Order: sequence, then structure tokens, then C-alpha cells
Amino acid sequence: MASVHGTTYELLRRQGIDTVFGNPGFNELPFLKDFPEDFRYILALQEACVVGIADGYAQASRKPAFINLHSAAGTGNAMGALSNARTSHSPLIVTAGQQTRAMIGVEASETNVDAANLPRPLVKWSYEPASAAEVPHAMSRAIHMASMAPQGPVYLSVPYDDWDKDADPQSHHLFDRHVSSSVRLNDQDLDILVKALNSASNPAIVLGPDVDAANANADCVMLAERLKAPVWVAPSAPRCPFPTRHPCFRGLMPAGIAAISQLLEGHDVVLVIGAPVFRYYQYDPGQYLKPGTRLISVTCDPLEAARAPMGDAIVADIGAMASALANLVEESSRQLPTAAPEPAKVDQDAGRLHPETVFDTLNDMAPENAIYLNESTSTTAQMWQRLNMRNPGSYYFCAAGGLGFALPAAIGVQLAEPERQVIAVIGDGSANYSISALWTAAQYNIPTIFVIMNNGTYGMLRWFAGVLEAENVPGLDVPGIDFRALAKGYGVQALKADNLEQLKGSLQEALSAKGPVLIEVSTVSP
Amino acid sequence: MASVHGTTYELLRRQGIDTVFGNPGFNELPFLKDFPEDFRYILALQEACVVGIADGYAQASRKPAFINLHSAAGTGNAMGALSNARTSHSPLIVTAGQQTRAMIGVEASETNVDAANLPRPLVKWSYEPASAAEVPHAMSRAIHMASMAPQGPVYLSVPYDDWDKDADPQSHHLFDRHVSSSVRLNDQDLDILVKALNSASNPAIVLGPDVDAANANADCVMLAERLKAPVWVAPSAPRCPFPTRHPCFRGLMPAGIAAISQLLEGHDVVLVIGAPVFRYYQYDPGQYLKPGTRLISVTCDPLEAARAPMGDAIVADIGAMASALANLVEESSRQLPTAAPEPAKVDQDAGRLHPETVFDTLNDMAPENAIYLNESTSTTAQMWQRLNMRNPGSYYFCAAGGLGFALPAAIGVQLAEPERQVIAVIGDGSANYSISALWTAAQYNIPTIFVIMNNGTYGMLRWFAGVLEAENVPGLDVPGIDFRALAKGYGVQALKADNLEQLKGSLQEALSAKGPVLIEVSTVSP
Amino acid sequence: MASVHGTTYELLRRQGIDTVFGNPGFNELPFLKDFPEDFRYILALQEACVVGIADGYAQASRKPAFINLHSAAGTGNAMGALSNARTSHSPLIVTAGQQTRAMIGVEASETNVDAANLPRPLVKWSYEPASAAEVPHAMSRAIHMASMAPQGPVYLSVPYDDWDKDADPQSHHLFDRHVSSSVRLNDQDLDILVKALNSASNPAIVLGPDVDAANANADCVMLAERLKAPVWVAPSAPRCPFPTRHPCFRGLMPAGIAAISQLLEGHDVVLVIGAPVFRYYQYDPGQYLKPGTRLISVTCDPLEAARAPMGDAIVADIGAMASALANLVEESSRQLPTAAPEPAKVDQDAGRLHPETVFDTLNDMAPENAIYLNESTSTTAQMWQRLNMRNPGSYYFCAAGGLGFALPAAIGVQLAEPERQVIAVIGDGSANYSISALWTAAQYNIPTIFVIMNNGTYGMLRWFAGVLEAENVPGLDVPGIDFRALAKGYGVQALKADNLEQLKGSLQEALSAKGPVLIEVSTVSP
Ligand SMILES: Cc1ncc(C[n+]2csc(CCOP(=O)(O)OP(=O)(O)O)c2C)c(N)n1
Ligand SMILES: Cc1ncc(C[n+]2csc(CCOP(=O)(O)OP(=O)(O)O)c2C)c(N)n1
Ligand SMILES: Cc1ncc(C[n+]2csc(CCOP(=O)(O)OP(=O)(O)O)c2C)c(N)n1
Ligand SMILES: [Mg+2]
Ligand SMILES: [Mg+2]
Ligand SMILES: [Mg+2]
Repeated sequence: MASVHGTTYELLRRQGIDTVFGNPGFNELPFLKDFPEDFRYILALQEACVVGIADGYAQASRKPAFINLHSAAGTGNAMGALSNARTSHSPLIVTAGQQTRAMIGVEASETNVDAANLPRPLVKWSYEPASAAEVPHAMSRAIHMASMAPQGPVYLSVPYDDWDKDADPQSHHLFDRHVSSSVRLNDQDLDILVKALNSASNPAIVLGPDVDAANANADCVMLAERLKAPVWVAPSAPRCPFPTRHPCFRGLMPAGIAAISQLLEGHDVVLVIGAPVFRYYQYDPGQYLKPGTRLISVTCDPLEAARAPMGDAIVADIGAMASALANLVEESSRQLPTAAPEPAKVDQDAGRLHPETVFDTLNDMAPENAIYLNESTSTTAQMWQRLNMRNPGSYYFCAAGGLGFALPAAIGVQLAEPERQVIAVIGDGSANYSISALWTAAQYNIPTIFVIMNNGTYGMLRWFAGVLEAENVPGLDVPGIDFRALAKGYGVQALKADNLEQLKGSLQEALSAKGPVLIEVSTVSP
Repeated sequence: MASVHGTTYELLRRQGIDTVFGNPGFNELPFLKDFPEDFRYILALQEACVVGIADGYAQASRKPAFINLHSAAGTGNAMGALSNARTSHSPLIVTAGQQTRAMIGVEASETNVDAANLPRPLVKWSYEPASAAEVPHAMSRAIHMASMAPQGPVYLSVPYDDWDKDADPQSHHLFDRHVSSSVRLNDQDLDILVKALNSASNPAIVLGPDVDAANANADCVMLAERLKAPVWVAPSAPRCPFPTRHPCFRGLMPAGIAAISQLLEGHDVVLVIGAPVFRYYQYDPGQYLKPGTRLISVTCDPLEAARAPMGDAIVADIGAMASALANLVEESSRQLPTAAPEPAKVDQDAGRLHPETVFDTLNDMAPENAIYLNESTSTTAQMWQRLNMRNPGSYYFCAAGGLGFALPAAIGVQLAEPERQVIAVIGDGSANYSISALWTAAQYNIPTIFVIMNNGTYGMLRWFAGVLEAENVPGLDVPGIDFRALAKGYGVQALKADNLEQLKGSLQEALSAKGPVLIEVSTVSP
Repeated sequence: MASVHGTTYELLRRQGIDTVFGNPGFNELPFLKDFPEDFRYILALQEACVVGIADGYAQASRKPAFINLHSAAGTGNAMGALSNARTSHSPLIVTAGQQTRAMIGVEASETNVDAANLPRPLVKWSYEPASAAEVPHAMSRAIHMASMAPQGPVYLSVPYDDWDKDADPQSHHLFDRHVSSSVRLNDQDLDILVKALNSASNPAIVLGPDVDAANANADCVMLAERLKAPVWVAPSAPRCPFPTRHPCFRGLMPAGIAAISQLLEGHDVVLVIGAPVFRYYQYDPGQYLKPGTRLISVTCDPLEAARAPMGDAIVADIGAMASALANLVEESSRQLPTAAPEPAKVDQDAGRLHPETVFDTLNDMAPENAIYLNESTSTTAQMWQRLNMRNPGSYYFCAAGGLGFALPAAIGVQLAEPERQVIAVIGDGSANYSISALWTAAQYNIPTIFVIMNNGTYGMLRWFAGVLEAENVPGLDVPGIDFRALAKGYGVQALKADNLEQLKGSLQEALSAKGPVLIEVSTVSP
């Protein structure tokens, strides 16, 4: 008779899973014992760092990732990272261990109380099974709920005595099941949409993160060339969906109600693909749209379609809808739009560096197929203007605004794409939230590059206190941190850059190295 | 007309509050502006470190502490620390900022979705108000629910546009309200209990953490001297409730069902005060009690009284019940029990240190009124046998077993007791969960001592894999960390100890220093 | 070996339970089979009627009641009745059946999905056990959580295959456990309260429903005679706590903010016992209290103490606090207050009846130890002025305002007090919500009297539309119902009254009858 342990590892290998991300405990020892030789284990020193590494690996490979944590204390330390995963639509399977079934009622040490309620309201599905023989059917529901459109995180809690009991022999029917959500709009209604696009006199296009997740980038290039139309990215962007030096590209939209209606004035039809309508930030009251403009939206999430304050909407898969529209529209006889001008070069003495100077130097020296990550909050507009990104899968930024994402996520992307060089740009404030993730890069020899921007302050918060007219606020400055000593503590090589000739030398050394490297850069205090 | 901002800071000063523990954000700038000169602000670099410092300050002062965090991402990073606060009964008031009321429905950047459900099921009370004028009445309910028996943590969420609006003038009736739960059992039923204690022929006493929280230690010494009875501490102990070298004291109980019924065999009446019945750990099946033994329990928590599997129970305040019993019982004519023997000295060469040798050296050199903290998981039984603790408020250990408590909590205790020296003993594994808290000690010049026990492994997990017969488990070792380099990174002085003569020299230097100090100790690999 | 079925019925008989209230189903047949001869079963035809009958029985006997329902559909039909039970503090144990453990995951017919979340937020405690051997320990927690101060309703869900399995032999330690919450304030603080009462120059007293629940009525009479002080009942009253023709009694308080501060002007100390502060209804803005008045409150519920907008508070048992204060205060030398005048008699022709005429006729003819219930919404002030109620346990009204309480509750009170005659007064609108409860009185021969007040309209709603200035509202009238035909349908004797001489004859017949009786009365349309 096969055990619950033997039946569960056979379901995982037949559904394509071969890696476990974790930090271990008492309640997990009977799951992890006798570990099979066709799987690999990746250790990290804190639970915010475990979930960040797994999130980077899933976004870059376009497939689900598997995680194992300890009871209530371990699940609780990770709830900030699960807030970023809800808004990026990331497919993550989260498991945690519970006490033996005979000692839950007396509340022994290590018991998880009312367990399915702890991660609500951040997850798609949450459960604790009623018997040992139900555990393989519960793992089947979790795999399929994470992978169906719209994609997201899920939770399962298991008592430690279940793994050594006998399984149900009829569980073999689960092993090779296949589920599809790859759908598009009916022929009669799709015909009405194409006729409206073919007769517009001044059209415009807006793109979001679900375009890069689906690999629909090349189909969106064909659509803009046929219509002869300008292209923008939607506000607070988590990914890059279009080549940034193509003649149709206009850059990042402003995040206010009145600023967006003035930008769209004079366009008769506006088409949105794979974004919310819209992720606003500052308070800027006015009109949602001006007279003469109509809007149409395509999305994978029913909650996005319901909460929009203007326009018509369609709920379907982004890959199947983009392929259909690109191959049906006519070639317009209008002329192609003109490419944006070359950015201005700013004046630089032989002391402390301007942020504009750091981005121009990276664009001259790095390879054409590099991957970038951003957690430098006061410099985002300059980064989008000065880096040429030609290929898919080339940019990531925290999707819900939560700090502690970019340092551990850069280690996960480099393990999924071993032939492309990864480069993470991070502020002095943001670097402390997840500092212990540096140990995982040194132990498994993963060659990421980390660039630290040191200005001595929480820079974006001083800017916003100015616009709200708020005086005498405490806690805005962070003096007296040595980032070269923190790297030596966890086993990582460290370099420094105080002027332009030191910055050029340090980047050329880092491109040649066989292990991970950190560089500390002195930047101008606003 | 007074504003909501002016009315809320007047309610806090009249109820005895003068300190704020925090990490700031966009949604909190209109609460923190114009900060008043009779309050102080304490900054930390991550939200697990903010809540740990506040928990140490509240436990040592015996009064409530006030906290301020940013939206869903900040609340989520702290949920592991709120798991420890539920089981220790700590009085903590947690506030977080929300988006402007006109932009919640469209879900703008920084919106907290279904906010009151996020920290359930860990808190006593959770709420988001319906209008700006209701905010001062909501802060009144939060202060009183945290302070009533049984004490615990609470949650409030506030939209940022509420602080500048007009208050209700009838809010002045809140300023000086007083609420009491200081109660004990009726005269007729208390008389029946005292008669049963006076006629027992071989009584025994068991004590828990709610005795030290109430300062009832001296009343429990008088009770044991009158009855002439032996005294134990209940399993997995979070605090110390009795002097450890008094002749009646027998030490820490074992954590198994069968081991506890054999220890109590031959005692006719057993009295428990201020503990659960009981916090078991390992699986050890048998009898709850043997024939001839009856049990009676006094507790402040109705859920503790309901879930016990044996005995009678009384629900009341621990301070008022201990004072009443101590002054009513008769003097027995039995002889006082004999004191425990002096511990054995183990053999030591001039290389790597045994844990037994480290505890004997601290007992010879430290002052008589020192305070200790423990997060060295494989050495807890040796620590309770070898340290003489004469006074109240002298020991703290993680109440729900969650790692990341002792390093930040040691900084909070030293700020509440500036005339007593604090000394924290911590393992190589446990030190990484909350490492960035070291910056807060250097910036505010708080003189704590940190002792690190370096064996290269997760030692308690290797021991338990032996007893469960579990072979080929991954992720149990942590090589290649330099703890002297991590201290220099955050601005803290560092020393080392590789033999007995180096350990004696390093402790004498640390007792003289005016700022914080870390010592790295080489210990024997099991 | 004893089964789970045998062990559970032995725990119920040793804790004092001998009656089951229910409506049966598929999932409950293995609990109800082999029913033991020392228990009785009471059937009703709908689940709102089952819970109403049990609520009346528990309030009149001052002990807990046991209930059994079918899965999600049966639990759902009863949630209006559980809203009334939360605000009256009623001790009710609610159980429901679930599908076999092997078919919960596939969601077979009759499965209850996420079961513990369904009755939140109305209950004190809610749970579904992890194994068959845990079921007797889960029933122990439910009995004790319902009975501890403050008292209220609880919920347990059980899979049908658990009842025939082997029990744990160590479950015998549960059978005779005893838990007490009978507590009062410490000697030093009680002394400060008595000194403030002894030196007041014009005191006043206010009483709520927790006084009648505790049987503290005679101790509150002694307190008012010693202080020489006037006595009021708090607004929207669910029970009667004082004799209504004693010289100190002043009647029912108005339900507005400004109306209550003007009534208390000139009183220096106001003492509240066993009520919320206060249950307001209409909008009436002004001062909470006027200059020269201080307030002090005694309550059994921490949420009542936290939410009051003015005064000091004490949390303790109502029976133990009333006995202590009554025996400690001094005899004042002031003169006793004067009794209220005899009510005015209104003019009556020989046609349709005024409500004032119906209440004067009941006070002349009924016995001195009768029990009354009220669900006639537009006539409550006239009922409190015209009925003389000398003894405890003599009045009940819906505690949360929810219609469908009084008809089934009158059947439960008559089964607990077989030597006192019960008389229920009910409106034409209110009688339809729970009409099928009439069958239970006829089948078990329970002799309640039902008086129906027929005016053809929702009378209280027409009055409130006048004060809000609301015109052209639909759905306010209910013509064409025959209440004598509905009684004959369910097997109950029926009489009628169209003038004063027919009303006197019908009441004298009903006082003599051996079974239940309904009387239909024609009343004046406002
Ligand atoms: C968990 C969490 N805590 C706090 C914040 C608020 N926050 C927004 S921007 C910022 C400052 C980041 O400073 P730094 O990385 O040095 O970049 P700079 O602004 O100096 O360019 C902070 C603290 C947040 N978004 N998430
Ligand atoms: C947040 C959290 N993660 C994981 C654990 C599981 N855990 C229990 S003891 C232990 C090992 C601690 O090792 P160290 O501090 O070096 O002490 P030693 O056992 O070597 O004496 C771990 C990881 C936990 N209790 N809490
Ligand atoms: C379940 C429920 N539905 C509706 C109401 C609203 N309601 C309050 S008073 C009332 C009218 C009752 O009319 P009737 O019993 O004839 O008495 P009358 O007002 O004519 O004296 C209604 C419907 C309620 N309280 N509970
Ligand atoms: Mg900065
Ligand atoms: Mg170790
Ligand atoms: Mg009516």
C-alpha cells in the first residue's frame, strides 16, 4: 500500500514541479524526510526573503512556483510580500505545517488557531482538510486555482501525522488532468469592434502588465503599425510591454484625473489592453474624459471591469485577443508618427554624482539583452527616459508599492535566465527591509550585480511633504550606515564609486566576475 | 473651532501617553505634522523591529504602548510579532493610515482593501470609522479594550483627509473617564476554598506568567511559607514568578502528558495560579492525573478555563486573589522543605567553550539586579539551573515560540529601566530574523549588551529529527557569517572570545562602556 | 469499548440537561437513533419557531437550553432569532449535522461549505472538530462558554460518521467539572464608592434587564428605601426589574440625547445597574449631561463599559454587587418620595375598542401572579402605565427590535412555569412572521392565551413617516386576513370581541379552559 507522502510527490512531478523554496520547523520534518533525488531545495534566513525569491522565479519563467513555511509565526512574517503578489497576478502555491490531530483542542505549543482565516483577504482560495486520505485531492484544487485566468496566490495547512498513513488507490485519476482558459469574443460581436477601429480618424493605444505576462509584445507592435497610432504605458507600471525606441512610443502617463483627460483631448477612439482604468496616486479633481472621446477596455479580471468609472468592457485571455485583432484590421493610408528626441546631457564636475549621469553610463556599457529591477523611489521618470529596452522580460517594480521586493526578486530572475546578466538599482532606505537575502546568492554562487544609490535620506517623502504643506515632521533622515561592511558580513565582494572615472572602472570589473558583487555610489542630496 | 488633530492629542496626554514607536509613509504625513513638544518619536528601519521594541517597553513598565504604521504592506510585515503579543497578554494600540475618502472606490495606489479583516484572528477588537467627527470616540474604545482583563492587542484604520476637519464639541466628556476590572470571589465561596487548603495533608503549588505581570511575587512567597509546600514553574515559561534559590523552589516542569501525572502522584490537593492547564510540546500519551489527586485553577482568561481537560476553575484578577488568600490561611506545624544542591562543574580545556562554562562565568561577574533575555533554543534547561534571580522583572522568552523577539525587545526593556543593566543571550540562527534593530541602539545611545553563541547549526532541529527517526532532511546548517562585520555596518562596538581567559576580559570591558556592545563566542558543536 | 454516542449523552445528564428542541434531517439520523428514556423531544414545523421556543424556556428557568438543526439551509432560516439572543444575553447551545468525512471535498448534496464562518458576527464561539475522538472535549468548551458572564449563544458542526466510532477512555475527567464567575470589587475601592453615595444631597437610580436575569430585584428595593431616591427603567426595555406601584417608581425613560439630560438636571450623583449607557432611537441632538451632574455605571459586559460617551465604570457580576451595596449604606433622614397618581379613564361608546379600555379590563380580571408578553408596537407607553406587576419574571419584549419573537416565546415560558397563567398581546402585522408555532401548543396540550389587536395597518410606521416628513410611501396597509380560520387550520379553539360586554365574557371563558385559546379584538384605526 502506497503512503500519502509517496502519492503527493508523484502528483507534483507529473504536473511539471521540480524546485522547493523554504525555511524549516518541528511540524515540517515528516514532509521533508527521505527527500527525492529528482528535486532541489533553496534555503533563505527569513520568510519575507523566501516569498520574494519565488515571486521573481515565477514572473520570468511564466509557470507556477512551490513554497513551504512553519505554522502561524512563519505565515505572519510573509504577509507584506503576499500584498505585492495579489496586484501582479503571480501564480504561488503556499503550504504550512500544523500540530498532531490529537493535540489541536488543548492548544499545545506550535498550534495554528482558526488557520484558513489568517491570510484573508489577500488570497484567491484557503483550506485545512478533514482527514489524511483527502490531502492529495486538496493539493490538486490548489495547483489548478493558482493557474486559471486571472492568476494569483493560494493557501493549504496540513497536520504532521497525516504523511505516514495509507492513501486512497483511486487518487491515480488526478495525475494527468489538463484545464484550459485560453478563450476570445464570438465572431458576430468581434466583427462590430474591428469596423469601429477601421473607421476612426485619430486613434490612440494604452498598454499594462498582463501584455508582458502573456508574451503578446510582438502582436501589439503589428496592431500599432497597421492603425498608424501613438502608444503610452499606464501609470505606476510593474513591467515593460513595448520597445522604448520604436517611432510610435510616447512613455509613462501622469497619475492624476485632470492631467489624463487633457492628454487624450482630440482622440475620437482610445483602446486599453491588460491594465486597470486607472491606478491614480495624488489628488487632482476634474473631468474623467472631455467631449468627443469614447473608451473601450480588454481585461482578464472581472473586478477590474466592474470598478471602472467610464467606457465599455470585454472579459477574456490577453494572448488569444491580441493575436485575433492584429491579423484582422486593414492597413491605413495615414503617415507613421515621428520618433522622440535624444535626451539632454546635464553638467557634471569631478565630485558627487547626479542620477542623470549614472543612467547614461549604464546605457553605454551594458549588453543589449540585460534585465533591470528598480527600488530607487525619487528617480523613476529619469530611468524610463534614458535606458533602451528592445526585448520582452526586461523591467520589474513593486506592484502594490511595498518596499523589500527588488533585492530578493533579482536572485530569483538570475536562477530562471542563466544566459542574461541581471542589474538591480536600489535606494539607501529600501535596502534594509530584506538585507539577509545576500547570504542565498553567496551559498549557491548566483552572479547578480547590486548598485546602491546613497543620498542619506527618504527623498520621495521630503518632496510630498512640500506639496501637502506639512512642516515639523519627525523621522525623515537615515545617517551612519556602511554598505561595504554589511556585504562582507554575508560573504559578497564589495567596490566603491565617488566620481565619474571610478564609476566606469567598477562596472567593467563587475561584468567580468564569476560570483555576486555590490557597488556603493555617492549621489547629490536634493 | 478645535480640529480632529487637536482633540485626539489632548485625549492621549490626559490618559497618560507620551511616546510614539513608528516607520512613516504618504497616508501618515497629516497626523505627524506640527508634532507637539511634550511627546518623543522613536524610528526603526523595518515593521517587525518597531512592534518588538514597543512589546519589551509595555511588559517592563506594566502600562500600554502606542504604534503608527503605513497601510496594508506595513501592517503585513508585522503579523509574526502580533502572534507573540496574543499569548503574553501585552497591551498594544496599533494605528495605520488609509487613502482620501473620495478615491477608495476606484482602488488608487496605497488603498487598504477590506481593512478590518487583515489582522484577524490575532486581535481582541478591529474597526474603520464611518465619518471624521467619530475618530476621537473610536480612539477611546481602543485605549479601554487593550487595558481591561484579559489584556491584549487592538487595531484602528483612518483616512488621511479626516485630521483637518472640525471636531464635535461634546467630545470633552471622554478626557477623564476611569474603568476598573480589579475583582475577587464572594465571601461565602472564598470560605469553602480556604477550609480545603487548611485540611490538606501533602499540598503542592504551580505558577505562570500572569503572576509577574501583576507584581504578585511577594504574596506567593507568604502563601508557600504558611502551607510549607514545594513550588514549580509551568512549561514553556515566558516570565520568572519566584526567587530561584528559596528553599521551596523545584524548577521548570517537563512538557508531556504521562511525565506530569507521575511527578504529581502522592499530592492530595494541587493549586495552579496565572497559567494555562497545560502548554504540552512532544507526543507522550497516558493518564491526565492518577487516583488520589484533585486540581483547582485561578485564571484571568475565560478561554483558558473552558479548554482545560480536568479540575475545577475560578475567573478573576491575579493581584486581588493572591493578596486575599495570603492573609487568610493558617500556619501549618509541618517542617519547611530542604533547598536543592549546588550544580556540578564540567571539565574544560583551553579551546572551544561548553555552554555550562558560559552560564557559571555570568553568575560570578554580573550585578545582583541584572535583567536577562533568552533566544538560544538548545540550552534553556542549563540557563534555569545556573543563574540566581532574586527580584521581580528579571527574565523574558518568545511566548508563542516565534523567532525575531529577543534582539529588538532588549532595546525596549533598557529604555523603561535605565538604572538596571540588560544582557541578551542569542543563537547564530535566531540573530538574522531582526538584524537591522541594531541601528536604533546606536542612534539614541541605549547601552544594552548582546552575547552571540556560534555553533554553525540549527541545533534544536537536529535533536528532534533524532527522536522522530527522520533521515536525509535538507537545510539544517548555516556556515560563513561574520557577526563583528554586521555590527560595524550599523555603528555598534564589537569584541571576541575563543577561550575562558578571553571571555573574562571581554565581559569586564562591556560592564564599563557608555554605548551598546556585541561579543562573538566560539561554542562546542554537538 | 464505549462509543462517541454513549460518552456524549453521559456528559449532558451529569451537567443537568434533559430536553432537546428540534426539526430533523438526513445528516442527524445517527445522533437521534436509540433515543434514551430519561430525555424528552419537542418538534416545531420551521427553524425560526424552534429557536424562539428555546429562548423563552432559558430566560424563565435561569439555566442553558439545547437545540438540533439540519446543515446550511436550517442554520440560515434561524439567523433573525439569533440577532434577538445576542442583545438579551441568552445561554443557547446550537448543534447542526454535516456530510460523511470522505465526501466533503467533492461537495456532495447536503454539504455545509466553510461552516464556522456562516453565523459570524452574531455568536461568542464557533467550531468544526478535526477527528471523531475530539467531539466530547468540543461539547465541554461549548457548555462552559455559553454559561460564563457575559452569557450568550454558541455553534458546533459534526460529520454523521463520527457517532459509531470508539471514544478516548480519558474523557471521564470532563463529567463533573465546575466553573465560577461570581465576583465583586476589592474592599479598599468598594469603601470609596459607599462614602460618595452616603454624602450625596439629591441622588437618583436607573435599572436594566441583567437585574431580572440575576434575581437581584429585592436587593434593589432595599437600596432605594435606605437612600430615599426615585427609580426609572432604561429605554427600549426587554424585561421588568422593580414593582410598578411602589412609591419610589417613575416609569419608562424617553429615547433621545437632549430629553435625558433635561430629566436628570439638579441630581448631583446618578447610579446605573445592569444596562447599556444608553439605547437611543430617534435623532435629538444636544448635551450628554448638564453642569453639576456626575454618572457611575456597574455592568457584566466589557463592550458596554468601553463604548459609553460619559462617566466612570466597574466590570463585575450583578447578583454579588447588589447584595454587597444593599447591606453597607447608611439610613438617610430625608422623607420617602410620593406615589404616582391613578391613570385617567377615556370615553367609550358601544362600538370599536380604544387600546386604553383593553388594558384597564385585563388589570381588573387576571390573577396577581400572571406573566405578560408584548409585540403590539404602537401601544407600549399605555401598557407600562395601566398594568400592576408586583413579582419577578412578569414581562418580555424583542431585545433587538426583530418581529417573530413573542408568539413562539409565550409557549416556552408556559412549559417552564406550569403554575402561573401566560397572556401574549400581539398586532395584526407581527402575527404572520411565525404563525406555524400554533401547531406545537395543540399537539403537547400547553394552555397559553393569545390576544390579537386588529387595526388593518402597520401603525408605528405611519406615525414615524409623519415626523420624517415622508409622503407617497408604498406598502403600509394589510387588509383581508381572518385570524379565527388560521387557528382552526392548526387545531386551536377561537373566540371574538367587537364591544366591551363581548370582551368581558371571552376573557372569563379563556381563564377556565384546559387547552390553548385565541381571541380576535376589533380596535380603533388612528
Ligand atoms: C513597507 C513600507 N514601509 C514604508 C513605505 C513608505 N515609503 C515610500 S517611499 C519611501 C522612501 C524610500 O527611500 P530611498 O530608498 O532612500 O529612496 P529615495 O526616496 O531617497 O530616492 C518610504 C519609506 C512603504 N511604501 N512600504
Ligand atoms: C519564524 C520562525 N521560523 C522558524 C522557526 C523554527 N525553529 C525552531 S528552533 C530553530 C533553530 C534555532 O537555531 P539557533 O538560534 O542557532 O540555536 P541552537 O538551536 O543552535 O541552540 C528554528 C529555525 C520558528 N520557531 N519561528
Ligand atoms: C423582521 C422585521 N421586519 C420588519 C420590521 C419593521 N417594523 C417595525 S414596527 C412594524 C409594524 C408592526 O405592525 P402591527 O403588529 O400591526 O402593530 P401596530 O404598529 O399596528 O400597533 C414593522 C413592520 C422589523 N422590526 N423586523
Ligand atoms: Mg535615499
Ligand atoms: Mg546554532
Ligand atoms: Mg396593526
